[PDB]
Amino acid sequence: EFNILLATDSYKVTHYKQYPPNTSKVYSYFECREKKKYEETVFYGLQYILNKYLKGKVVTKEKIQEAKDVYKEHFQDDVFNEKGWNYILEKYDGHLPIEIKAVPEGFVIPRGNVLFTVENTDPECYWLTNWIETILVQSWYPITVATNSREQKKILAKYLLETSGNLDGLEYKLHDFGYRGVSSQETAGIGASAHLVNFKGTDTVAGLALIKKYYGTKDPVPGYSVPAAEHSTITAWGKDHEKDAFEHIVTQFSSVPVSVVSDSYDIYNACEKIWGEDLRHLIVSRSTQAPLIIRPDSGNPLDTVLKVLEILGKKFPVTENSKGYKLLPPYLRVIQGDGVDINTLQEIVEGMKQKMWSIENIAFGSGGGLLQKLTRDLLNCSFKCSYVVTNGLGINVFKDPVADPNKRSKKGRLSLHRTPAGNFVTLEEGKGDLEEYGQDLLHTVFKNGKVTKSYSFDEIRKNAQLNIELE
Amino acid sequence: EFNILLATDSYKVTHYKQYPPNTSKVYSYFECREKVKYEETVFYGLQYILNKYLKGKVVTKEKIQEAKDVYKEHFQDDVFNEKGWNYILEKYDGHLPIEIKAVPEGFVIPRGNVLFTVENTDPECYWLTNWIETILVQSWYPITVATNSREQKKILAKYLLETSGNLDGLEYKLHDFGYRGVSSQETAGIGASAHLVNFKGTDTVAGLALIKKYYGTKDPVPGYSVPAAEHSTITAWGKDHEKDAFEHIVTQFSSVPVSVVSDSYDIYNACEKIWGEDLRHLIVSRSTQAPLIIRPDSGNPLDTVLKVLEILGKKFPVTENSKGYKLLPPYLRVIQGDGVDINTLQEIVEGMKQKMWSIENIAFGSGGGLLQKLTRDLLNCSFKCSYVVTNGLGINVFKDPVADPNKRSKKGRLSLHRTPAGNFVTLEEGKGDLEEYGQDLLHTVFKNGKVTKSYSFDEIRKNAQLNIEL
Ligand SMILES: O=S(=O)(c1ccc(NC(=S)NCc2cccnc2)cc1)N1CCCCC1
Ligand SMILES: O=S(=O)(c1ccc(NC(=S)NCc2cccnc2)cc1)N1CCCCC1
Repeated sequence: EFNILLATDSYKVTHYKQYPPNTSKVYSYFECREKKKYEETVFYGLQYILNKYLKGKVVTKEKIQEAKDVYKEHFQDDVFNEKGWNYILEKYDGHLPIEIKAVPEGFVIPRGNVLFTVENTDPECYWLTNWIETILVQSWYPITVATNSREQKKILAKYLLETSGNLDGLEYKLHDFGYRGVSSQETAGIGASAHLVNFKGTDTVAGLALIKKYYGTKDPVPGYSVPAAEHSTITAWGKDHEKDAFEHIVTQFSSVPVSVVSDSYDIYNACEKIWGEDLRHLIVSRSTQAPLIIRPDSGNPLDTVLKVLEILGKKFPVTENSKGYKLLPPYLRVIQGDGVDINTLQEIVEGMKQKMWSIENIAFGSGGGLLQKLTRDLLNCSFKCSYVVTNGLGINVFKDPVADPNKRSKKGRLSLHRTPAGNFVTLEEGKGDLEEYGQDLLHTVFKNGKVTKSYSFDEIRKNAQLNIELE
Repeated sequence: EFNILLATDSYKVTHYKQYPPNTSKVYSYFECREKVKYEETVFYGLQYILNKYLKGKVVTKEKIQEAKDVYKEHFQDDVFNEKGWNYILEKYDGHLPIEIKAVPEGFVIPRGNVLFTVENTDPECYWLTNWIETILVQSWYPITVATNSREQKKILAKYLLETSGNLDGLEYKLHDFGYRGVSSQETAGIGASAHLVNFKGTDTVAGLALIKKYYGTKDPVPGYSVPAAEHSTITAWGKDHEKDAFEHIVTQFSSVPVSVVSDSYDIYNACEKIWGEDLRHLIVSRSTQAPLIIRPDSGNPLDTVLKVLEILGKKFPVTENSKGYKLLPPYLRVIQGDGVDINTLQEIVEGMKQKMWSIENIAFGSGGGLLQKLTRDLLNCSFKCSYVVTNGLGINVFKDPVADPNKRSKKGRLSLHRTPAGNFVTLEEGKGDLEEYGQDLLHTVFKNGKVTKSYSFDEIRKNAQLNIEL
């Protein structure tokens, strides 16, 4: 069973001996720190953490003893605030005396702004604010996945609109392939849910249950998939029978969209000779609602996509849309799902546009790039103490390392506001109390063991929309 | 509760309809596919997956019903193999009819060798082998953390040996700071455990319970930490009282080692004037078993470490060890825990060596670099079907994409062997049966719902030792 007393960085066990004596309040904040691009971030994921790990009775006698036992061996020493944890158990029935205020989930906020704050609500528990830094900071992951996914949606939107004149089906243009490529089952669920803030297409099934349990949607599920082959289901037919494999699969899935990986042996032969000739008659007969999607999966992503389109364009009746771009017949599409990340995505759609191919023809799948190839320093997600009360006097605190101004932290009690021009500003040093900048956008989401404000996944999606969708 | 029917890539739900008719056997293997860095990998982590996710009754009526209902909406259609999963429920009390063979955990194996194989043990369950691909492939993560961690140990061993003449304390030279910097609590435990294959220092507490539950050690815990400050415990004192914080902290932890982050405002002032002058009397009085560890945390990692050492070297009595390298007194050490990954680790120790500073003086902490900044394509960890039986005939299968020879997969039934020169070789096409290369080195680790072979964490550590250690 999960034990919050064992869910922190080891050294934090020792911090109650280190703060100034007579400290009654430790107040800390989280930001995606600005760096001398990712200029705005999607705030998403805290609600999962609050419900799964922080709310309710999270301290018991048994958990205190278990922690005591582990730390004794781990430190080879008795450092451990047993009295501190006992207090929480006795006074608050094991509920955390903490208040957390946060910007609404889905909000899109420029770098360098307060996203949430944390403070103890009982003077005895000054040490608890930063005990839970470690667990709260892990919100960097769904923030970064949601943000990186949204940035890719921006690229797709721009090129889809330019080459086709609209944004139809944009929400299905980037599919989550990342399940096998992440570091754990829990990560899979979290990462997949964050991608679903921006898109509807996913094969990472774990995301669905997480959304259902922690956020909720009006619709039965937040994400969808389609039948698709893998190399095993083609190669199992044997090298000489790729055509048989292709024919069997498209016939089994005759009335729904189906994707077929076509690069097992020779992607170009597959497109030109197998799909383009031998099996052409099984393709041109398909419904617009059930296209064949040809999937290359190797080689230079841009070069391969262009060559595949060139091949298909000569075997199938291509049209020219109102924007002047080439368009495959509606029963035929392509998906590139190898080596796609935000950089290569950009390179492919720009390459397609140069060669006069509509973005309508293509979709993208991304695995490692979408859910795993990300770190906390991408957006500099960071949690820092900015205000303490010692001997009844509040003081504004911060770090400001001499060799790295990028690492300076904010001072005092913080609040987030709309500017007169409608942008965002974070007020420091309790200046939000002057009430010159309207209402604080941070809301109490957690207080004394209770989740006090929640958002549906539908609300979050609304908050995270692109401007171009809004227009 | 975990549901194995909902723990695969969506498209695999539809694969039982795509294999050739009358397929009775699907046989697949995992390798860290070949194609000068990372020439060998540490096999670690499969045992966790087998025990947590795959063994025992993993199928129930409720789980089948749940999966059916989810996939109906997810595909907007009925494609779920309800009958297949019901078969496993009724016939095997929900135990998976699968056999898995693997190299022992902790083994160090060159790239491009079979590490484990999976095949169905019931003809009705041909589809099951690749259903579980997604969960098994996640073994890439502990494999990769363990391997990258071990490669860093190799660098540290080399330079520690060169600058000091021995390897004393090597297993504490790279400390895991990665807890806040990974993607989840589960990943924290897995990754931290993987680092502990090679080292004993960690602040990622989640790794301890994982090892205790899934692997086991003779010792009470597999990993250790020491008291240390963070920025909040220094800055809380106010900008004008940095000295007061340092004094309080080292006095609270007077007889155990203690690290104190010293760069809140000015690392060089902290080292030269606060530690080096004002509080010097509290440092030189400390025990060899309870040093102060000064911790810079910003700026260019190599430049900062060198300047910190030069500062301390002028304020404290430095000696010269038998190898001719400079050594701080035993009550004083440094730890660099910012921007450390395998590349910068190399740069720092090399730079220290060039300036005649012993590696004894320094330790490293690594967070994101150790546990998060890693992907499945670093070692090309990959799972592929190599052998099927259809209509009672065995067929050797593989992929071989024309534009990428690096993606070619192995053919047929696989086995792992020792060569005459004592190396590893992977035999394909059932050739291990020819018995020209002795016994298959893979062991059956899972069969029909049961874990059939397992390793303690102590054995894994032994298997993963460096040559120089041996
Ligand atoms: O976007 S689409 O072209 C589209 C087509 C096919 C797939 N699925 C694929 S390629 N799965 C293969 C796979 C799965 C997991 C991991 N690695 C590979 C997704 C999306 N599409 C959506 C809406 C209806 C029309 C067509
Ligand atoms: O290797 S050591 O120098 C050494 C010193 C200090 C720490 N801990 C530190 S700096 N924690 C700070 C921190 C924790 C978590 C995340 N981010 C930062 C580890 C190791 N060491 C070991 C053996 C006995 C003597 C001394």
